[PDB]
Amino acid sequence: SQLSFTATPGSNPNVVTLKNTSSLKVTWDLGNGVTAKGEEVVASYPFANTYTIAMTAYSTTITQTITIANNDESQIEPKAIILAGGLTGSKTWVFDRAHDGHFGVGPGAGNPDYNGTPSWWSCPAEGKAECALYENEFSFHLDGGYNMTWVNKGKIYTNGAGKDKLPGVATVPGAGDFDVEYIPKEAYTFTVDGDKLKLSDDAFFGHFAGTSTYTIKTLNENELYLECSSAVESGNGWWYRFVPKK
Repeated sequence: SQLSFTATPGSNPNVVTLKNTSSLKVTWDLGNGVTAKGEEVVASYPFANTYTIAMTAYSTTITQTITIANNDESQIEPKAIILAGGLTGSKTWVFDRAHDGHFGVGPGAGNPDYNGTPSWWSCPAEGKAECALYENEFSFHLDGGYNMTWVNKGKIYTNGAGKDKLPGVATVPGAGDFDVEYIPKEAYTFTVDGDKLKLSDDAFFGHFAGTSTYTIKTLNENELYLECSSAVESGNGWWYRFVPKK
C-alpha cells in the first residue's frame, strides 16, 4: 500500500521512464533482460510486446505490465528490416531457382584459393529441381523479436559429408547427393551483426553444411546472396541466392 511507481512512455513511446512514487523516504527488472537501481530509470523496448516491470524496495517487489505498441526502427538492425520486408508483417525468401548461380560450391573464405565465387560448381537455372532443396522457404518477421519461420516438405538437401551428421533417413533424388528427412522447429530466431547472419537452434538455409552462420554478400528488397563455410568439408565454401516468394 506504501509502494508505487509510474511507467511513463516518452515522446519515443518505446523509451519509458520508471519513477518510484512510494510513500517511503529501489531496484528494477525492466522485463527486457535489463536491471537497474535508482529512484528514476529509463527502459528501452525495440520490439512491440507486453513487458512486466518489477520494482523491488530493499525486499517487497511490486509489478506492472506495459504494452509497447510499435517496433522502433532506430533500435532494430537495418538488415533485419530488409529480411522481414518492413517493421510489420512477414517476408518469405526462396532459392532463385529461375537464374544461374543460386547455389554453388568453391574454395571457402579460410581457403588459400578463396576467390569470393563458387568457382568449382555453380548451379544453372533449375539444376536442383529434382531434390528437396527448393522446398525450403524462410520467412522473417519482427513480431516480438528477430523471428524466422522455416517451412519445408519434411526434407533438406546435403551431400555425403552432411548426411553423416544428421539422424534423419537419407534418400538419393534425381539431382543426386541426398535428401535427408529434417523437420524444422515451428519457431526460430536470428541475429545480424555487420554482415554475419546467425540462425538459432542449428538451423540452415535448406542445404546442410554443418553451420548456422552465413556471411551476407548482398541484401536488398529483391535479393539475399549468402556465403557459408562448411563445417563438414574443411575449406569448402557454399553460395546461395534467395529472392522473395511470388
